Amino acid sequence: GHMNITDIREQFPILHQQVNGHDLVYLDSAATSQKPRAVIETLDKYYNQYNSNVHRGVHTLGTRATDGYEGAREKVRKFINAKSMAEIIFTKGTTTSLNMVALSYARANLKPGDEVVITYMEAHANIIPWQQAVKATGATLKYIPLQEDGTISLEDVRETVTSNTKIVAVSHVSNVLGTVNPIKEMAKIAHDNGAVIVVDGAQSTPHMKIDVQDLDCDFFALSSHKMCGPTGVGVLYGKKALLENMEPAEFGGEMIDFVGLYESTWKELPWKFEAGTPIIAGAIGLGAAIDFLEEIGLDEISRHEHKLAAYALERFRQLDGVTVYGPEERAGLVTFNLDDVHPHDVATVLDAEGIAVRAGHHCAQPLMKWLDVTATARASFYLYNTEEEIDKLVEALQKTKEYFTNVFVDLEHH
Amino acid sequence: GHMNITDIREQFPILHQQVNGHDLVYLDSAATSQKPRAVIETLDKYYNQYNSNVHRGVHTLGTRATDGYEGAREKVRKFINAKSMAEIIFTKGTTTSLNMVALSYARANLKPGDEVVITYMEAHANIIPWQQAVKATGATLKYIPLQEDGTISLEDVRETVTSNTKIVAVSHVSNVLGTVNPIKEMAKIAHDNGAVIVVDGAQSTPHMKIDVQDLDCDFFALSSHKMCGPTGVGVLYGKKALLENMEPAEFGGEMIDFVGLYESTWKELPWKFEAGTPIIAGAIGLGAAIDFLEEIGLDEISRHEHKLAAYALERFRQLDGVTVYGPEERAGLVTFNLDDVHPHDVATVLDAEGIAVRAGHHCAQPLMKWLDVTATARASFYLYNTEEEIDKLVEALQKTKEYFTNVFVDLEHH
Ligand SMILES: Cc1ncc(COP(=O)(O)O)c(CNc2co[nH]c2=O)c1O
Ligand SMILES: Cc1ncc(COP(=O)(O)O)c(CNc2co[nH]c2=O)c1O
Repeated sequence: GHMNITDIREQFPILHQQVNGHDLVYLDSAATSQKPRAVIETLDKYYNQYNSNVHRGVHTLGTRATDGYEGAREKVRKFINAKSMAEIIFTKGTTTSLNMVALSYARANLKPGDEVVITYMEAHANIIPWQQAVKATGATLKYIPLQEDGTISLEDVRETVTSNTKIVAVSHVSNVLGTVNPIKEMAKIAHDNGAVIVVDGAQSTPHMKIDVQDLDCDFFALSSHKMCGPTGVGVLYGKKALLENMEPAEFGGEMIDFVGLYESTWKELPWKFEAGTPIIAGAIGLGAAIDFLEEIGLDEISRHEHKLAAYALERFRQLDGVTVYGPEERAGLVTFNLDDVHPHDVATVLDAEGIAVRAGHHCAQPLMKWLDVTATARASFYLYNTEEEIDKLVEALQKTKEYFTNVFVDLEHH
Repeated sequence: GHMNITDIREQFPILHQQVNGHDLVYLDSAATSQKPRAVIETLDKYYNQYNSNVHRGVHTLGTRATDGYEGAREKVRKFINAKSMAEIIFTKGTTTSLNMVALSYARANLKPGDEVVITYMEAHANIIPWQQAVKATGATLKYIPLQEDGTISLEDVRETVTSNTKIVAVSHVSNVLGTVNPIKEMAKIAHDNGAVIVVDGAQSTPHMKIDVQDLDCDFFALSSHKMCGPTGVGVLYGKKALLENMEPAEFGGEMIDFVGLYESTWKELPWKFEAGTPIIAGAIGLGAAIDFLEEIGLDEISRHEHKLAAYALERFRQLDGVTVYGPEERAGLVTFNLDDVHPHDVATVLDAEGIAVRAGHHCAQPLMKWLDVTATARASFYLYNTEEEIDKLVEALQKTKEYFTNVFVDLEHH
């Protein structure tokens, strides 16, 4: 109970506005999160006081910028409990990190007969890179089936992963079902079969503590914009032994050692995988966001979101004609559908009430077809959301149902 | 004479500080530029008022964020005089744009016997991607020789580019020599031989007007951090007909149309080449930087930098034992070396005087070996730099020479 939601909301200026005459109710944090004053003012101080190119150590502003950038790297390492800063690569997001794994590891380690194993609930960022990799290498793509409640059975994992499996790619938390996957046990299974494991942690990292040494994940991808950090920056973590043997996905300055006319040698880790001028301000702001979240406490955020999710599930079960997808035990989000109402109209009406939710396929079309739906609505929570906002959401959903029912009965009257 | 340098400097808060007790003299804009209040406050307003994920059009903040992002795209299109927004791809920088060209165009259009033609003055971002592409395709890499003053002869271009040349990759302006290359004539030559042309415009775009239709460049890469914009964002321009036939370099959400279990289809341009959540705030800030530069006028900035460069060249010629590299007609930078003093010590002493210059190889090792030097110093100018700062630079260089000469004569005395 260490968490004061009023004091937390006071740090996010964007929450204190009205939309369509109604107080803003932002329930779309799984799409992107909002930023506290700490992060915005960190970007401000960088651009106002010590912006310069990094990795030169020549003048004072350059030294300060380099110190900020590499200190943010160390902050990330501590945040996910990685062994070394050499295992922390700054990218532009989760998607780019997964693409780097698929390019530099998969396409170099896949032979005909090899298997890449994913799940039906994966977002598109954790699907199409593997599709392209197996198409380029002539390998085989396989899918772990899902249970009736949208969870993954460990026996299904043991059945799908075989001696020919080299890569198992799975999300830590589903951005649609809210499912928390058994990443540690799946990693043990993949290693038992001689495969590596690649964890999509875009949805888990902002909301729960990450320990890559306890997870024993071989790769782990995360996105800054979902965890109160700036846009356009993310992290690829990989075990140092694996990253040492992988060739770079991008080539250019800053990642080189010697450059001949036709041949070149690369820098050591992690700079081998960071070509060109890096995302300096964004990485420093991600470090600031990590400081913010850690001072609040990721366990506290997790418990707050558990309370929010249980409350939301109970209040959704109080609504007639509403279908919620996923398991009971879940992260802080609810994907649903109103009977007789397309989710786009639901979210339009909700925005008219000032409530921001997402409508569509949520970048998971195979999962949508597994759910036998064309689209869904989704309300997602974070550390600044309250139970009163969920009350507003469910009241607006009831009003939406009533409104569309009575629009139906008047046009039938005609 | 429309340019008031005092009013311009008033917009950059980072310039108004002291380093080591001396007023800051920032002459390292070729490494990275500083930002005006317009850009920083644009980022501030985004994160404070309408941050949300884009390309959904579902709630109001999302619509505002999408409008800002795509409006920044249109601003870029107008800025470089591209025909269509479909030809404007947001990347994380020039290096990534050139790597995308090398991955999606070069590696798909190079056969054994084909030629990729570059120059000795290219930065590493415009060298190593082509090295890797020709190594992957078994093609051949060739270099256009340079004149005695660091310029490129059009006859040397016609000699190097042949009927087997498919790609000519060249920088618009050298970040070391200050040379402005004849990009339009080289494009005509490359097209005459059946090749496309890829322009590295990282150093030209911030300081001179770009017209890709007059240049007739097939690809053009630029970086936001060098043109008063945020870090971690850049642009790849490509002719629409070429981009339509190129496969994506990255795969994931937002760039897809249909996603099956094993096959996928891509979005139309430009979103085909933008996977995952884009660099929303950075792109909007780049649009703000474009607004700033265009209200000042790129021709005015170019003339101011021409005045600065002529003044700096004359004052450098007044110094004994100083070697300047490159031609007389040049962009706004001076790369040089002090006799008997390593450039790292030069730049250390200069930072002790509050002057920020760069020392090293400037990501151009083949050029350094062509210059028969191991490292150089470089002072680069932008719209906020004055002639008084160049006076401070040359006075500090004279003081540095005297200091090292008399440190030499006292240790010889011993
Ligand atoms: C589980 C998961 N993986 C990967 C990604 C992609 O991350 P990015 O590269 O930073 O974009 C997302 C973002 N998912 C969503 C973005 O918008 N709505 C969403 O549900 C995600 O939720
Ligand atoms: C001509 C040229 N091309 C490409 C690049 C790479 O751009 P980036 O991807 O945004 O990093 C640079 C940056 N050149 C320099 C960066 O620092 N010092 C420099 O001289 C450049 O000057």
